Amino acid sequence: RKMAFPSGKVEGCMVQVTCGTTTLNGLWLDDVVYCPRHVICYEDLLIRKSNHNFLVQAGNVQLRVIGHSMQNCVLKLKVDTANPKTPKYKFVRIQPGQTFSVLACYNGSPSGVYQCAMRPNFTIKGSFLNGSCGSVGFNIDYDCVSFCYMHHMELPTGVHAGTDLEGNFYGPFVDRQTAQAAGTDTTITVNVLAWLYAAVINGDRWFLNRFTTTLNDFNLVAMKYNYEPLTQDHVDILGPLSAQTGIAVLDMCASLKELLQNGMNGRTILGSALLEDEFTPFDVVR
Amino acid sequence: RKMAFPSGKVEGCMVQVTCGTTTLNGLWLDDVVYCPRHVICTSENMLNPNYEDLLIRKSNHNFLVQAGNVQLRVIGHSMQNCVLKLKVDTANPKTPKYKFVRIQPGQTFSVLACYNGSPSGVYQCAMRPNFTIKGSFLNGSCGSVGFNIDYDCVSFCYMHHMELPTGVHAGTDLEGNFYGPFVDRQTAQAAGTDTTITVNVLAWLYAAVINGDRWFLNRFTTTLNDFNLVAMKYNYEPLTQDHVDILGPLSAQTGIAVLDMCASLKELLQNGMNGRTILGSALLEDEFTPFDVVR
Repeated sequence: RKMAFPSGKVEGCMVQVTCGTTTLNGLWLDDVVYCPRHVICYEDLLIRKSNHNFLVQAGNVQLRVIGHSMQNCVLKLKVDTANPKTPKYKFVRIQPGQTFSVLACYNGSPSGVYQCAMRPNFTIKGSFLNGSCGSVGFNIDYDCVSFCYMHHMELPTGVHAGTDLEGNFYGPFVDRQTAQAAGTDTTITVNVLAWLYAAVINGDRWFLNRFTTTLNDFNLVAMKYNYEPLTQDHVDILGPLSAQTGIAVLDMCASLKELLQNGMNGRTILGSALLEDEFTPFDVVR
Repeated sequence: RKMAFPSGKVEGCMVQVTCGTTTLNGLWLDDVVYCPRHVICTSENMLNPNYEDLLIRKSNHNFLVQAGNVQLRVIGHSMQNCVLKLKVDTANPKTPKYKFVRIQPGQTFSVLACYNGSPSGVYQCAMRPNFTIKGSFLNGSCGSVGFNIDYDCVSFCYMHHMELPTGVHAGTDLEGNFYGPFVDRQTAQAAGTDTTITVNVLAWLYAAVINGDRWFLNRFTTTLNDFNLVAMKYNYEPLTQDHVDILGPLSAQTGIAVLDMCASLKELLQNGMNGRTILGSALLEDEFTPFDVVR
């Protein structure tokens, strides 16, 4: 099973932000609420705004905006009181292929939690309800919350686009009503390899063969099947799993090369009949 | 996406229960800690434990309960079926609004997997028709609980007790009664043949229609009897008139009669997916309920 992180620490940070007739989710940390700047639908639009234009609700309580400011594509609303439920936290930016949990929220109220990967085309295959704008993604490492994502937009193909918590978009997207579409996506090779290592650790070994391939030879098969190219960085990352199982990375790649041409052939790997790519090497170790 | 419930209300209830050399998770609600009774078992007891004999020999101070950095004082103990119930000094300040419920096969719920009392991950689940859980249980997840959350009220429906030889998981409701024919004993017990939850696949196909996908529909219908004769050859659960009644609302919203959706499923089982996907899945998904789909 994919598992999401326990969401309790983030749940106590979610609030509702309303400007005019538009309402979405915000993240309340210390005395600042963070939310997508498109709540004010940007240089002009925010000069004309004053504090009384923003209504922040932390459950029953209304919060008083005493200052506002923009950072890239996120609005930073300073409020009268600090969130007593603020966890230890940091803002971080992730890379395609890395995984995180999303707390989907409806008008400030947490609705559900799921585990994601940042796709190579920088979008998120998520299930986002009406009014989930401003929901955040995060990892938890030893009671420290690493916030890595804030949801902004649904793209026509169903997937989702957002920013880091400093307002920098992931991917070539803008927060305007322009026609935009996800680029062609790609399977995350290093995560498939990690998931095959987890299958071996779990006793699934039928796909193991006696052969080894080269980095160059694999990457040609990889692009023929729309797979991210494998780097020496990926190989080194999978090192602990190769040590743990005795299967070298380029021998697992031969295994993967055969899977991409024969299929599981009525067999399964860990119960699936497709190759899972939303588990990172780190995820498998933990 | 399959989503789990936000886990915060349950995280504040998780504690660690230690008895002798055995440690697992407990659930701290008001002034009672619930946990699996095999916490009182040693190695030499697993095969044929006599729980009433083992429990009579314990006193309150044999039970070390820890809520984070704080030891809770046990002031009484009692056994109800296969759950131990430890009365403590202190009512949990973070006790949510809650109830205990017993669920049926096909029902879904979230599991907060914990290790030694600390929550580690959350996932969404279905009770399989053979009364097991296809869980993801780290080495010390005994006593982790499953739940639903409706309008801020938590329904506790499952407590984890053991992994079966086939990799799946068995456990009880919060009254200590096992789901299925399993026992908290290290015997040669095995899960029955697992079947697909038919009513959940059909509800999900209705969810595919509501989301615009219709490629799998066909012009046929079927009788209920004929549908079940076919589906059982694929290890699908028989569909009852109650299931039909339950899908009525989704049949209403989509204009597709239940037995017409059944004919579509019969053909999907005959043909496979032909490399296509239905919602975002290339598999027939059976862990979303009719109730879930309306949400």
